[PDB]
Amino acid sequence: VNSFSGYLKLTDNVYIKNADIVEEAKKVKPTVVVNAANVYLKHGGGVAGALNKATNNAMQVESDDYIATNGPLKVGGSCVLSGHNLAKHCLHVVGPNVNKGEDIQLLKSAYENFNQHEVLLAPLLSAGIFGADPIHSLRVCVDTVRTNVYLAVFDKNLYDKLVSSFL
Ligand SMILES: O=S1(=O)CCC[C@@H](Nc2ncnc3[nH]ccc23)C1
Repeated sequence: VNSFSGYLKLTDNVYIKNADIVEEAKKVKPTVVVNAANVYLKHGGGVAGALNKATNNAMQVESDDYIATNGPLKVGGSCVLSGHNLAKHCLHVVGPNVNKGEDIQLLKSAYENFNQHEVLLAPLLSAGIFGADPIHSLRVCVDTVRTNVYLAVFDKNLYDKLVSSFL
């Protein structure tokens, strides 16, 4: 039993809710919140901008030190950093950005990072400003993640469509 509430169960291991991931993180304090990161960990907008703002920019400060030491992530890759006031840990995962021309097949590689964590609160990778089709992102998620994932979808209209079209 865990503290996630109000989610629709899609499969054995994938759950979905119309929620603001920032508000959900602050209420649940999950072990892991996933950030929709870019390779530079520049958390300017979308989910990343919102998570970073909720940490009062502490996420960005930590991220800048990470990059200065380690260099950029790979598209499809991830790193574990602090969750600050939102979670124990933040798993920064880089899905492909269609608006940069990145290969969509890398979306499966991006979701494979979730399998290193038993339970996660997450957004749909490569959705929103990353330009992929969220219905496709949900399909890849369900077909790739085997650990327990709680998906937060900010837009109610999109949430209803994802549910209504889910096979
Ligand atoms: O274009 S996006 O930002 C790309 C990443 C996922 C979507 N965003 C969110 N999803 C869930 N909670 C959120 N709180 C603030 C933004 C947000 C759309």
